[PDB]
Amino acid sequence: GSSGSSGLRPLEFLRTSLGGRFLVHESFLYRKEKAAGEKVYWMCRDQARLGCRSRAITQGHRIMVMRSHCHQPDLAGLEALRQRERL
Ligand SMILES: [Zn+2]
Repeated sequence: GSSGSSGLRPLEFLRTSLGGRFLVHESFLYRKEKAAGEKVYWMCRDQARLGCRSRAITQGHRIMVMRSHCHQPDLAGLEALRQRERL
């Protein structure tokens, strides 16, 4: 569990096989689309499956959300993706 109040909040990430690294935010999963040098654009990995166009921006140790999500988070599926990472 993670509970606390601070201006600069941390951020979680993930690493998958040939494809790049994932981003954990709002109990969801995103993929690094592009990088503006100092900024890194992401997109809900469920953009091809759940037709989710929800994008976000990561900077330093924080994160940002552009659009919303048309689907619900699956703590069950998200954890199954972290296991293959912590091993
Ligand atoms: Zn989404």
